[PDB]
Amino acid sequence: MRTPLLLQSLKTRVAALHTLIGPLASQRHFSPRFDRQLFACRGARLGDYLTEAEESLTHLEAAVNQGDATRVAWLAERLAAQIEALQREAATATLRRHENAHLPGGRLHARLAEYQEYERRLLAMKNEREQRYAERHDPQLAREITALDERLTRCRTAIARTERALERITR
Repeated sequence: MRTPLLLQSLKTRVAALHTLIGPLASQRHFSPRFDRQLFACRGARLGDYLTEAEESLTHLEAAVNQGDATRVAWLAERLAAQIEALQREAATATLRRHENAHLPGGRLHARLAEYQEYERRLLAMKNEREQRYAERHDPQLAREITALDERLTRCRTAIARTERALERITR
């Protein structure tokens, strides 16, 4: 059995940099530490990095439907490491933003930390059902993981559009 040790440390330093380059790009701030050499996007907002993060979760899920248990476990270890880095750095960041900053940065912290927790359980239902039914190798289980994959994408997009309209008539 082979597990990534150096690649896991490289990935946590990137999600650690993302929270320090996070609430600053949604408003008018000066950030010189944007690493555009390893990224593909225009990048002057949290919106373009969230759209690349939603698309990277959906591409690794497609390989899960091929049936590699090593790519599932690698993503499971990357999911637990990102829980510690994003939920905790967003948790101390909401205390300087519970003051005057709370209206232009308060509901974004709910999308970053609280909505990554709801995406993790819909993903858990896809992972546990694929392990025990992998031993049977029939096409019926491939229709069931694919059906839960469509619900993770349909529930997150429809709820985000209704939350944007609620942010505009706040006052």
